[PDB]
Amino acid sequence: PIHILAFPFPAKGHINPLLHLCNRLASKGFKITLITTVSTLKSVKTSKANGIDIESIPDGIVMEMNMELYFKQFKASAIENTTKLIQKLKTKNPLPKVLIYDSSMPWILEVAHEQGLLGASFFTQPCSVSAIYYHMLQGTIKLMVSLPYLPLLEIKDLPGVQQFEDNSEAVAELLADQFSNIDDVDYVLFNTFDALEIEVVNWMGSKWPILTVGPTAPNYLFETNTEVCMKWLDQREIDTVIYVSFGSLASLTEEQMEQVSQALIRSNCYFLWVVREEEENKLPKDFKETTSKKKGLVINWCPQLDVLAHKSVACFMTHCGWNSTLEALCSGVPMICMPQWADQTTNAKLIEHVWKIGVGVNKSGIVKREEIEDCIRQVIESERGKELKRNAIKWKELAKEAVSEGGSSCNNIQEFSSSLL
Ligand SMILES: C[C@]12CC[C@H](O)C[C@@]1(O)CC[C@H]1[C@@H]2CC[C@]2(C)[C@@H](C3=CC(=O)OC3)CC[C@]12O
Ligand SMILES: O=c1ccn([C@@H]2O[C@H](COP(=O)(O)OP(=O)(O)O)[C@@H](O)[C@H]2O)c(=O)[nH]1
Repeated sequence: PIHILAFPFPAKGHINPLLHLCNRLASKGFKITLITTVSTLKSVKTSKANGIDIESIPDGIVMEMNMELYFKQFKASAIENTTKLIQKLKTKNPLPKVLIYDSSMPWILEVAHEQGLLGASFFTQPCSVSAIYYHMLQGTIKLMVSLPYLPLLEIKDLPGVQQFEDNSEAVAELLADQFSNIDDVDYVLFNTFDALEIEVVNWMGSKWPILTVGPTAPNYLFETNTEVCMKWLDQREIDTVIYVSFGSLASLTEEQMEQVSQALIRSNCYFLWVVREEEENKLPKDFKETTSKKKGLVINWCPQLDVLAHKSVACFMTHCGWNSTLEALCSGVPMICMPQWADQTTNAKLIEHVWKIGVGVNKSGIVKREEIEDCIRQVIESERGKELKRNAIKWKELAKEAVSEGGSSCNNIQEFSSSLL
């Protein structure tokens, strides 16, 4: 077999779409080794089914306390320790042939090439948002805005780096650095499909031979509480459930959590709300145990792909991370957009104004219950919500074609697989 190594940035929004690509490639007969940090592996609860090997490297460092310092420490430790790991893997058959690494770690290309491997950069954000990082690197823009093949943007629609305060400068450099060595990359992979963003993919394809391979999602390494979640959803009728999740990193204040809580209660809809276990203690005092009980399931993590695929889910209140955006679109699920920072602001603009499968909430800097309640009504009940559902069903059909035989993403994964020879 041809042996592929995969190195995500250590966060679930980066591990998961690479994991899904790895599962596809394992299906085609490739051997996969996934490289994770010690800290990621502590959270890994199921892996036997994948048949992929998992190797761990030290964390190398928490990162938000000083982004400029700890990202550089993580980079140096990752260079050193993936070099050591590759050296050990070169004592075993089949020898590794290619390293697919997260696009935010472009210096890993140098480790791939120094070890005799091909290097594939795996972008976990769409071409439209990645275009912004390239223009930042060219100096065309810095942290109304007109960029080629993107809709007119307000300042609020640009990737939100200002929210990171002191880390703002370091975060901006990191995002731009994703393109610093793109001419030397052996394979440029994007987790998107052409029909989603035809013009910016075409523009990008005139500069480098990019491979759009998305959605990579078709399944989980972490605890998803699958049985409880799917049994609860199986008790719900079609189009009755609001799925609420702010992803794996974003943290809402107690003041914001209460507005969300009251909005979901006052809405009188059924809701499944992922509140991560370290965020639980900010919910109103009796919410999880009694108040949420008549209409809601409050759970620390869920099988988001299966939840979004469930016919009972009427819409998705989301922070607009790209995986959650792409998953809802491929599932035909319209959204309520509550972006927090980074690319989420840009994603929310694309959801609402380009793909037209969601609405956005207006802050007052706290989003109020009645605003969230208005958005629920717009989606669940209003005629606007029916058009958003019809647009989402159209995108699902195009994503379906993309990953099926003859589709753009299936062909690109086939071209990549065949290039490995
Ligand atoms: C800064 C912050 C904020 C949430 C936490 O509380 C504290 C964090 O340091 C955790 C790290 C995270 C996040 C912010 C997003 C990042 C830039 C993210 C991305 C890399 C990329 O290519 O695409 C986005 C991973 C690294 C990141 O800086
Ligand atoms: O209860 C949950 C919530 C999220 N996810 C997954 O976690 C990832 C979140 O990625 P995203 O890009 O949306 O935002 P981030 O967590 O990076 O901020 C996605 O794979 C979701 O499907 C999940 O499996 N269960």
